[PDB]
Amino acid sequence: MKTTIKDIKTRLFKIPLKEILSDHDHFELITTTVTLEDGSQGTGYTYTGGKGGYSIKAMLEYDIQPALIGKDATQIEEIYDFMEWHIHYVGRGGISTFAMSAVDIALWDLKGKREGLPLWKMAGGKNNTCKAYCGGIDLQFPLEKLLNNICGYLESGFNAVKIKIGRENMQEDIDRIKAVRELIGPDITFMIDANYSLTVEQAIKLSKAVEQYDITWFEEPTLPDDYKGFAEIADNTAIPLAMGENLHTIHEFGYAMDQAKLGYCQPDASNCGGITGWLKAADLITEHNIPVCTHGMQELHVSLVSAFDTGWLEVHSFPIDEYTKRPLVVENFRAVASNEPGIGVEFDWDKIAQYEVHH
Amino acid sequence: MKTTIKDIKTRLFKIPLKEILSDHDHFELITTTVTLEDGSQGTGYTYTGGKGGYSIKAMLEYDIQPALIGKDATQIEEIYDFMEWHIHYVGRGGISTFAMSAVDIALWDLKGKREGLPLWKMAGGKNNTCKAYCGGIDLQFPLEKLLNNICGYLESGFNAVKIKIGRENMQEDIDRIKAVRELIGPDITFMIDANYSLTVEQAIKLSKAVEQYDITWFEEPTLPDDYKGFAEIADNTAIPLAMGENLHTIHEFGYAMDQAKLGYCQPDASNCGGITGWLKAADLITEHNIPVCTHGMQELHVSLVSAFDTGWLEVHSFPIDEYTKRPLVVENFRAVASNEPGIGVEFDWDKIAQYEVHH
Ligand SMILES: [Mg+2]
Ligand SMILES: [Mg+2]
Ligand SMILES: [Mg+2]
Ligand SMILES: [Mg+2]
Repeated sequence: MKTTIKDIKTRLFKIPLKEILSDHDHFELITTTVTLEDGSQGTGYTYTGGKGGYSIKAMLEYDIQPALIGKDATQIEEIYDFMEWHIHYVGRGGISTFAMSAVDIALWDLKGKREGLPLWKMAGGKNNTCKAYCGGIDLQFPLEKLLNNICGYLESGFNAVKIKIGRENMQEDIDRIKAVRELIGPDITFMIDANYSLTVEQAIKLSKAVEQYDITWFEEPTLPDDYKGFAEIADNTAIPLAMGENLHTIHEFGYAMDQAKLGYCQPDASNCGGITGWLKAADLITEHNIPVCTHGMQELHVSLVSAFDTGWLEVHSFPIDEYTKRPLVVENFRAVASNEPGIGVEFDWDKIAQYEVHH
Repeated sequence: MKTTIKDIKTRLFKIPLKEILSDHDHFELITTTVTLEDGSQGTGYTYTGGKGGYSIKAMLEYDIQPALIGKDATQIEEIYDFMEWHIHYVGRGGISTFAMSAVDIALWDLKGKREGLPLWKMAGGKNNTCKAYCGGIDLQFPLEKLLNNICGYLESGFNAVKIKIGRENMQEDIDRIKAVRELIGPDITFMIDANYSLTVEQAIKLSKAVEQYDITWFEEPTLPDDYKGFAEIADNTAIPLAMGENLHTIHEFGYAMDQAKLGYCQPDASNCGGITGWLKAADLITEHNIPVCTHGMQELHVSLVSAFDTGWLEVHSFPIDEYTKRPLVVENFRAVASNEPGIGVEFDWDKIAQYEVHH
């Protein structure tokens, strides 16, 4: 077949962050390039916060890629289903959905270039721009630096921000949230993210203390595994709950929609099964009339948040867009998806070559 | 410290099965050897069905082992907690709990040798032998071969057997189950395992058709992720449900105890977090007064099933014991745990050396 998979090539880069995020001094980028019989090439990717890169590459090169050679790249859903059961024993999430994601995305890249369509269209096409917020203002920033960075985001042309909470001393979270609300005024959108570092009781107490400052959502108050804990927090608080970048499985988005009482949901195409797996979560989340949001990977998700046109795009702190041929375009406070056929993302291979790592 | 971790060495073996199991022609063995400052050495392991070996080794060697060097091996639970959050982003099960397991088990090996205790004691010591059954009679065996193999198990000194079901034509499952019950007589224990290949409706229909043949449990009727599906099957059937080798997380055993209405539960120390993680599941499962069983890895689990003294040990088809210095000892239909200090398992390194694989 002309669309028969002929070669796959995965690469691992360790790319240094300019700022520490709390602790991360670099992120890992895994690119996967799929070449077809007719010479067509697509590239997908996934990423980590420093751990897993080698492990993902290893699963791709020894477990998955060998099995996919000779398959017909047009059969994306078939290939996705194949991968899910191929590595099931060592799957049901984890490293295995990161690896799946890199391949899937590549197949979708191929398809968009094949059909001359951009991903925001292929993914549902309801819109091509979306709401956007700057996330990941570090927990460990002193107040002054916190407020300054926020000034910087607003000044750069954003109208929405998210800060990290979950300090040992809760009064410090409260005071900071208060501080930020007063800096940004009443017309800026304000989220908080506790990186699943709180107990139900702690979360309930913090939320109840800050709902006066008009918080748009409370992200990952406690462990993402604790759906009933989420329900318990929701039942006792007036701030909508959000997750999750950490759910890796359509079944896990199932649990969350059934039990966790979310106001927002945040599937990450990099680790819940590429565009295929992401669309299943987006479809389910939409069935529940909850806004479809994303985490990380903004250069890719701008297309997918826009396609569904209900939620927010996180402008994440891992600056992957910076190493592409299109850094995130933001017009009038909204992120603008690209009309380039494929997934809308092309890697500046010359730039990242220095960060490639081996064996 | 004399118990300071000084070196870790992980190795990957691809070991050929003599029979096909349905499809597997080999299994993977990952061994992990932890050496302490005072020269003390412990070895733990995990295993797969052919996929993941390289990926596990990669996570161990690039993500986990570097971080553990210099830690105090006596702080097992501390080290376990450390690993769980270290690789959280690419964890919550998957490859990451396999890797965790190999290390943990090694630390427990060290401790038993340090304290001069065998694992069945360290794990609770309620008993040192346990009920045992032969599992994994292949779906694809014709009836005659199926019955013969079962003859062979019984003749070898076992009093309990499990066969695979989940054929496309359900009448073939029914007929086979009937056939096996009639071969073995009324006094042999008989389980069935569908490898999560059925729908709730299918499972409910099959169970209802075979409960006359006195089935002890119905293992993994449908997807392990489908707890409510399990509940629905349980609610409409008289055969106790069992899983799961496929649950990798204490939270997932939580879901199962809360929702799935199991009669038996089957934590696998090789992939739910070593002996540390296994004991948490055993503790929880015991709180619910459900029999603590295991899947696979019989040379190790004989100690842990015995320690809790409620459930069944599966004599799995991956013959790992065969490559140790103590193949499974069975006395009077019961598996006998070893009094050797440590985990009770020592690898015949000379034997498996030929099966080692690299890069
Ligand atoms: Mg977050
Ligand atoms: Mg509420
Ligand atoms: Mg089984
Ligand atoms: Mg019942």
